[PDB]
Amino acid sequence: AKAAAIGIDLGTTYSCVGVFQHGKVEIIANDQGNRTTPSYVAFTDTERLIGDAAKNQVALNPQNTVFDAKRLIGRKFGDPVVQSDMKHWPFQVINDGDKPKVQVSYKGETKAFYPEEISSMVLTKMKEIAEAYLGYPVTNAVITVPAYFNDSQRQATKDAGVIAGLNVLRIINEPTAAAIAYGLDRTGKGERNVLIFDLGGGTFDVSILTIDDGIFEVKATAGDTHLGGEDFDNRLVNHFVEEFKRKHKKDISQNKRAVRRLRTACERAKRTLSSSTQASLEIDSLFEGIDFYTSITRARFEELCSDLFRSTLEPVEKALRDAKLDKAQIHDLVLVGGSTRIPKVQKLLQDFFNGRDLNKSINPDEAVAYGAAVQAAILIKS
Ligand SMILES: NC(=O)N1CCN(c2nc(-c3ccccc3)cs2)CC1
Ligand SMILES: [Mg+2]
Repeated sequence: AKAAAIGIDLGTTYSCVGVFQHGKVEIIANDQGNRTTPSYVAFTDTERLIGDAAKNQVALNPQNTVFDAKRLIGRKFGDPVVQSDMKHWPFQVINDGDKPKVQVSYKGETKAFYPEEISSMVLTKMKEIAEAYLGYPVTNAVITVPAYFNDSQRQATKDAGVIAGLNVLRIINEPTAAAIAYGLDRTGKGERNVLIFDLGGGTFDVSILTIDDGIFEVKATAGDTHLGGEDFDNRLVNHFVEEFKRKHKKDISQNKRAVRRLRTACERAKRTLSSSTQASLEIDSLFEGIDFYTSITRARFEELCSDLFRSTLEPVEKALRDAKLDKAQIHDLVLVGGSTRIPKVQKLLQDFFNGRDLNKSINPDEAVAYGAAVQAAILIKS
């Protein structure tokens, strides 16, 4: 029997693994039934937890639960991005020769890990999710990275794959993987200008690619760091901080424990809106023992975040300028990230593109892994 290769979207907050088998891509769910797995690792006196198990115990173990390794990978410790991010993380980041390492307690001792070691643990979990589905060990993979990652970040991501025991067939960028998922590199002769609009993940990104005889050229990349998934969560947090003020007469904004528990509920409620018109928030003993039970409607979420959705258009206009292309020169518009599922986000982009239709047939939370899986099958078939 021949071994299939997997495609891995190694995400900032969630990772996704796919495998192409017999003409179709299967996005593989993990052992908790989740088609995406938190890019989290936690350490205890006896265990190293990865994915859902690590994320689900973050509230009581914040110093030894690592996340956001993608924000450190391939960077120098003195990078002002690293220094600003360190102020928000509850886990320790140390400087070892101008390279960051995360330091935690694990098995009764202090241990430090390079970002590519934390990402290799996430990769090992993705590998195991695929091996449980396929029933044999998986070692060939295509791993994706953002188009704006430099050579240091791409090489460090490849190193995480090597540490996880994977043969990294290729490192491809996330917008290229999305275009491959839709087969936009297989439309025959003639160039195709593709715009990839990625909203909902760790960072909002707009990229423009030109595909010519199967060859991809990145013409432009634009975005907004304050349009990541966390900024949508924080908008929901501020809204519920005001609701708790009106209902219980207390201001919880300066209580770290209360704000963190509310942020976890908000992030899950936000995602729950993909399958339901209304998501319930049930937080026991949120602040001073007061239970906070509420809900968020899709209608409210859309109005609350209207300005954030509108803030995505200026980066699209800037990417079109950098690429030296008119809106009418774009053949395909591709949606990536959970927020692109919202018909109001789709309407904003469709109207901006003068009525052009958008590609949304592949679940935007899965499109990057879907494309990485297709590319992995193509390289393994070769
Ligand atoms: N950021 C993120 O992951 N999410 C944002 C909030 N969600 C919403 N989905 C909708 C929605 C979905 C399908 C049909 C109509 C409406 C409305 S608000 C889910 C995705
Ligand atoms: Mg992503």
